Amino acid sequence: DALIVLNVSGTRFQTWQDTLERYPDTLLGSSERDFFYHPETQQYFFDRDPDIFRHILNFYRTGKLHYPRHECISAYDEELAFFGLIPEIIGDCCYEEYKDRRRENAERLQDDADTDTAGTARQRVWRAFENPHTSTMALVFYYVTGFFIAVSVIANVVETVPCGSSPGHIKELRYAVAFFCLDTACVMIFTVEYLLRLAAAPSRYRFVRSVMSIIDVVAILPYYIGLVMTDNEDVSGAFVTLRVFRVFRIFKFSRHSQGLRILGYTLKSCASELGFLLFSLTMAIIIFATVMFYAEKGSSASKFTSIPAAFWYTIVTMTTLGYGDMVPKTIAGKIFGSICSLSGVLVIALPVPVIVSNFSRIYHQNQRADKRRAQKKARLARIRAA
Amino acid sequence: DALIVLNVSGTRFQTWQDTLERYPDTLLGSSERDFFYHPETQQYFFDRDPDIFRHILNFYRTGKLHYPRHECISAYDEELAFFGLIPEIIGDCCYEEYKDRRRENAERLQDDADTDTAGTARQRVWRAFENPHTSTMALVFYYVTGFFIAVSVIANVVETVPCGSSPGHIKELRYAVAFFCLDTACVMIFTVEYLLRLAAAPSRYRFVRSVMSIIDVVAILPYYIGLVMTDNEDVSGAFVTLRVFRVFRIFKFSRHSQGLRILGYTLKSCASELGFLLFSLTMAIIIFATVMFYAEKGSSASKFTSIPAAFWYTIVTMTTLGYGDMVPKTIAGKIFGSICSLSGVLVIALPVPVIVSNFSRIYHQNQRADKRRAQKKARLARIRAA
Amino acid sequence: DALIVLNVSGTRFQTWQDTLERYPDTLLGSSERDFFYHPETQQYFFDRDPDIFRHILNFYRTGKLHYPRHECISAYDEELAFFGLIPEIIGDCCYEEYKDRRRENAERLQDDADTDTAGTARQRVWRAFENPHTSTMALVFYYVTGFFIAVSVIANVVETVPCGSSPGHIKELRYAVAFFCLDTACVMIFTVEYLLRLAAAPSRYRFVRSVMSIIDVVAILPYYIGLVMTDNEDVSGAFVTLRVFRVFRIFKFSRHSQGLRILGYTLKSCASELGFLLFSLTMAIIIFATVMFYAEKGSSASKFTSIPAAFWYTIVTMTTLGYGDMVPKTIAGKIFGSICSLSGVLVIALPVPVIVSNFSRIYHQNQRADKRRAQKKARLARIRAA
Amino acid sequence: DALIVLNVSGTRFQTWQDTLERYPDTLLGSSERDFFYHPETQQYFFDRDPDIFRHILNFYRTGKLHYPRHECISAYDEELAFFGLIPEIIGDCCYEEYKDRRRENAERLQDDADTDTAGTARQRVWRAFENPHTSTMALVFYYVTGFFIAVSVIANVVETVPCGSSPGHIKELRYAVAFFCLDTACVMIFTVEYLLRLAAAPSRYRFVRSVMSIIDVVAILPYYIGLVMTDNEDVSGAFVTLRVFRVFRIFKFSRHSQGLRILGYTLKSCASELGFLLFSLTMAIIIFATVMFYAEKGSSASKFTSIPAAFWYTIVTMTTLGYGDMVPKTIAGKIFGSICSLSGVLVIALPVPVIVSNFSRIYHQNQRADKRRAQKKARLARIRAA
Ligand SMILES: [Zn+2]
Ligand SMILES: [Zn+2]
Ligand SMILES: [Zn+2]
Ligand SMILES: [Zn+2]
Repeated sequence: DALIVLNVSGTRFQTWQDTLERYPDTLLGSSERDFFYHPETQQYFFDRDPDIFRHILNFYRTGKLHYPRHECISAYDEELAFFGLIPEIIGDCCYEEYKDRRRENAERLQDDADTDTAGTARQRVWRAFENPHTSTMALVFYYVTGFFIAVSVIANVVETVPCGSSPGHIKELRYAVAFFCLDTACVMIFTVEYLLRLAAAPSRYRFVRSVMSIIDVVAILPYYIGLVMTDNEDVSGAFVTLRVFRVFRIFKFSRHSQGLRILGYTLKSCASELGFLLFSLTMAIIIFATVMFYAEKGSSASKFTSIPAAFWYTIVTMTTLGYGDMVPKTIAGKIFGSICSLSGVLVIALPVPVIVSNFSRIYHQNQRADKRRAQKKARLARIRAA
Repeated sequence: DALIVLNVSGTRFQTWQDTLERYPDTLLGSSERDFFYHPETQQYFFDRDPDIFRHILNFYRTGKLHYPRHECISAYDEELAFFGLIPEIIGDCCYEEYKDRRRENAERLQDDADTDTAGTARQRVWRAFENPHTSTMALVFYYVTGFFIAVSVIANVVETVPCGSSPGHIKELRYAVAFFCLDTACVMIFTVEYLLRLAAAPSRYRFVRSVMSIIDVVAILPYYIGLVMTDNEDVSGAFVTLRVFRVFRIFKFSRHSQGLRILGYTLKSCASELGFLLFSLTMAIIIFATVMFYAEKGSSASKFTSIPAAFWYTIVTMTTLGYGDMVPKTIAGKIFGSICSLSGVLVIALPVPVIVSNFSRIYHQNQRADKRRAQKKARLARIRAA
Repeated sequence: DALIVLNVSGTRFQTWQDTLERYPDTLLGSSERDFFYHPETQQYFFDRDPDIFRHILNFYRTGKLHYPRHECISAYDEELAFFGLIPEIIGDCCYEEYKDRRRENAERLQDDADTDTAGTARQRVWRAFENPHTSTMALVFYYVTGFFIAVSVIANVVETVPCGSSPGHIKELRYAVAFFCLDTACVMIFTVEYLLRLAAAPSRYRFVRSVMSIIDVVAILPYYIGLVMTDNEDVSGAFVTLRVFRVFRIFKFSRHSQGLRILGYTLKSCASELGFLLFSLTMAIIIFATVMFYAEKGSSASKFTSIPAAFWYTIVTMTTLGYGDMVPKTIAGKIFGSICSLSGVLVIALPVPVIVSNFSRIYHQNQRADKRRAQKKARLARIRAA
Repeated sequence: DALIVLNVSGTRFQTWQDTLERYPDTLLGSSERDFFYHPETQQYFFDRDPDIFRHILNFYRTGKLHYPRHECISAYDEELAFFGLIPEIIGDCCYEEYKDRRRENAERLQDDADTDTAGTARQRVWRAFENPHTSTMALVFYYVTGFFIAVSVIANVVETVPCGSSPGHIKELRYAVAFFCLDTACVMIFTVEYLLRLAAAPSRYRFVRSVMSIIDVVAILPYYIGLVMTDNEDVSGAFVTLRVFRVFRIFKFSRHSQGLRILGYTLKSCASELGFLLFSLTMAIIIFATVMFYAEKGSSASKFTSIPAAFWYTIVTMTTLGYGDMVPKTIAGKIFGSICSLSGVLVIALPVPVIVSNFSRIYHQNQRADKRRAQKKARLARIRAA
């Protein structure tokens, strides 16, 4: 029939009734439209902003609703909810960018959700060795356990040097019981700290099933297995394995290193990429080892005695090591080793970009989170000052 | 003469008649302008959005039409078509960004075109081994053929180890007919699966000409060539080639690996880059091999006996392998090897960025496509719930 | 006193006279403002767009003029010029982005300036061997000269292989005059082609001073120097240099390779980066060679006989070659070689990102230029069809 | 009760009194609102821009204030201050981007603060050797000291070559006092230049504590220590250390090289990243050396005599050097070396992206600063020409 004016605050909008009444489910398609009617002015006064109302009216005109890139999603979805609209009908070309903006905002939302849980006898000491700067004695425990881990690692390394603990002489007086005593002490502090952590843990199951607890137990257990086995003499064999397993104490530094935890998280995130790396690596290794073995099988004194023996050459060449203990001597072997070097470079460089990008993005998340916390504290102080 | 008002819904626009009538081909330059004339108000009421109409009026003023970056191209070209305008007259400085936006949208358009073709006796089994999760027995076939490929590869590798199938003794009782039996079995399942795929293929030509079919046939054929040739005795020579060709069975994993297909696609896309890599690599190799041969020709017992013999040194040095079996002994040879290492590093690193970028963009396309499918399903469910 | 309305087409603007008259140099601060005055409406009707006029009025209010990022610079500076404003007074925070947009547009401007010069007896043949697809016989010359370059390179490589041109026997009948004849032929075609290019060159100075002409002459001249020197017997010495210089014929492929020209351009652009690479490389080499020599000087039979002799070890280690012909034997030497490997990796990786970025940006310029040409042709055809 | 109109210049805005009076602290919530009241028009005329006033009114409606991305922050915070608002209440989703824009602008602010301090007997000569292009004799001093550094480095390198300064003969007449004289001269110019710099330095403490002064003193002092020690005979020992320390004179080129200073700054900025690199590197080295030693301990004549002896193999393998003087001979050793190569590649490549990004961003800062200075000079000249 005619056109009605439905002005937003300040800027006026006018449209035909039939277009406005196409969708009766929304606020503007129902009796709420008649509710906003004003006397002697016939203007539907909405106390909102006109920019989003432009898109709302555009959605009313066509069957398509868009999303302006240069706008705040909070205001956008506030105007959507206020006008009885849903975020699931905003086209498809604009829908993906809207989802990207929503996920970027939700990242901050769950960051604040993790922040606000900051906050009783026993668990107090659990709060001690959970943030090293909460107290002074907790920091003392932190530094003491770090020093003990370091001294244990250093002693384990030094135990094998000649004239330090292994004699190079024949009949002269150089072992040390002091190394055993130092190992006993280090294991004592390690197990005491682990037992205190287990006792102070609010949830025994969550603590025990955690990666750090299993790392601690696999670091401390070898000493106990060794003392148990000493009842069955000191025969070699598994003794070498027990000696090897003592290097796992260096993994306890992940409490003292944020970078170690970031690297663990970025290795967890790229599990598919590392799996593809391993699969393509072993596929290329098998192919090139087979080709190299069959090319170098019939030499004078070739070290390519089998495909498993060619695995060594293939892995040395693909990583661009080039020890030189196994080199091809035939034309075909040389050609295929030349191809193998470049192909291994390509295989290795395939997922390194993804690993780098994930590590960089996690690192940037860490700095963005700490910067957000600091700036939020500063803003709270500034707004409290006024 | 005067100015006429041609207001879009809400916001008014006014302009002189002569400017509006410069182009009679469009909607607003013809009798359609008089059609929209309203009585007692002399306002041309267009039920569109004002933002794009601003650019339309700007095009009417000058001979130049721009494109706003902060807008939806669907709305933009809808307003262009509605007002009798063409997308081929939107300047040149804004034209390229418009084309970029159009191609980004068209990417989603053909993605939906590939999605909507999801969807009868024989071809049903073809649908079995085309998406492994469609049925339960199809997944059984998938895992069975994967296991058989793996066991064939493992047997081919193990066949060459001493004391496994090759005797290291002289007169003691170690070959195995069991290896031949396992090869017969693996080829049996491989050819049965390939024959079933060929029979169930809707188009025999498209299936046979495909890369996967030719890979399967070149993997299975060597056994048949070998059995045919056994009628002509078991003389060596091509027997080594037949043994080598058996490693191609590992290429059948590209059905089981999305990463292998992505790598194949990104190698296809970068064909020019790989060609340039090969050309620059061989050019540098020829140059440096010539220089190194002429610098190291007159040593005591130099292994630089010819330029082809210096190809080996050049390719080892350019890839930073450094076996050490061929090292320069003269000052000129050392200088040119030092230059050769860095130059080869540069040559290799020239197209690796492009290969990395293409692989990353294809990978991102894969995740964006699967995310779009999942979010479209979720949006359909949500809109069905209301 | 009061406020005057100075409405742009459609949207109205009102401001006080004193603010509008602050700058009399501009169009709106002078009698042109009174020129636009309309009767019985007191509205200064400007037939422009309101968005840029908002920034113009903002500049009139304060002493600061901004630049909207979401706008076309062509429209922006058109409104600046139309209103008597200059682009040199648009603040400083917005000035840099304005300059970036202007340079991005000017890049297309000079691209079109290079395009529009596409376009007589002699110079016609110069147009033959300047774009290979202009004619059919020019393409024949292109392929013929490419084949001759390739055969010359292949002959130069093969001339040094034993039993091909160098006898490995003692008294049996294997030199070849055919190699000399092939060299004569290749030099004949090379010099004929170069002479034709020089004759057909519109500017002899520009052609001769060009890099391609000097490459061609240094490739062809060694044969003439050799024939001249043959009058002074065939004594060795410079004969090796003449043989070496024959490999420069492979540089003529830069006509046939766009990638070679792109690499040359990106090496020219990064001259400062390559200079810094060389400087830091030689600095690190000197430092580490001195340290390694003084650490390894007093070994049993060390090959570290001098700092120049340690240059070889340092350059081998810094590039991660590791030949193994020179390895440190002392603790200090091992520590400093371990540091040297990582430091050389860092030094090499310092400017590789810049070289990669420059090569990628030049490559992207090439594709963007060809895409722009193709899309401009398509747009011209489409606009001619209507 | 009713709605009041509070129009900004041109575009009108209307709102209810209760919403406008929610916050009395601001300009519009106090008697300043009544101050702007106009007679016979009841319009609050604000001579500002409407775009930011839209966000101001939106903040008045809700309890949330947003920030438009497509706007100048100078105008934004000018409108915030003019209307009695604070930048600390602009939400949180828009707050972070606002802070990013503020820091980007402040970067230019402190760049201009460092620029404007450009600007008396003694200190004049200090201005001589602080910017080499200020005068002509200062440039002469710059080139003279560069030449003397270069000749000192060259002499130090050449002093160790056989037959140059070290005799290879037995009884024939080849040392040189000329090398000592050249060293005396170089130290003379070095100490004269350093003394002049110290005398002309406005602040002796700031100059002495600087890195360049300590570099100069550690470069010049070894000669004086040597002349002092010559009174205690010429016994070896520390003589080698004094000879080694003479290579530090090459560090004086950082005055002559902007890239050296940029590299120093980017190493200072990435101190945490280099610390993490060192920590992860030594952790991996310890782990892999322990495993390799225990795997290769029981070979025939293995060089894996201890974990410290396996440090050499681990660091050679992790950097992909591969000298080949120590190679594993057992299956376990080969497997763990194969893992070690890839793991070392990962460890090395972890912080190289961050180092590259920091160096690139510092380099881009340098070019952006010099470009800004040049364009500011050009703009000043252009505005002076009008
Ligand atoms: Zn859209
Ligand atoms: Zn434009
Ligand atoms: Zn600005
Ligand atoms: Zn917001």
